[PDB]
Amino acid sequence: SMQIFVKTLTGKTITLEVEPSDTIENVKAKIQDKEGIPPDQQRLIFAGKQLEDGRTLSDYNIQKESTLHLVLRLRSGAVQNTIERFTFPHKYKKRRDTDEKCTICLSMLEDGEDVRRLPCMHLFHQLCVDQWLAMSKKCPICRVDIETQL
Ligand SMILES: [Zn+2]
Ligand SMILES: [Zn+2]
Repeated sequence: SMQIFVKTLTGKTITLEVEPSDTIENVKAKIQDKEGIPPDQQRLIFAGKQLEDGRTLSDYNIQKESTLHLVLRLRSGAVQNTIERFTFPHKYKKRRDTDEKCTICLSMLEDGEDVRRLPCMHLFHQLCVDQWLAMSKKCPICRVDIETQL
């Protein structure tokens, strides 16, 4: 086995015990196992290109100690439209630790709740974080602008 690194926009780095013959889908799956991010929300970038799910790491030049970037899989204050364009709204599904709390209101996230992931990968209740973003388009935790790109 071997190890590779996955970095978010905050500089946070995750270590992944992988195989060279693992699919990008499997990589997103262990990212979900470690950090609870659904694979449909993850866009992995490596060397300035996007990484398709049905392909293997060893297709893509992923040796030991390689670092991929984990961006948000998207298609001053921010208006509601700006917020939707730069974040991932969804209903929460607890995965079978597994507990996550909205750091604004301190309540646990429950199945079905309207939640929002920001491009830094931080996750909140929609109701809690939209009030914040209408005041300042930065993440309350890490202060990353919801429009920053790369
Ligand atoms: Zn909340
Ligand atoms: Zn953040």
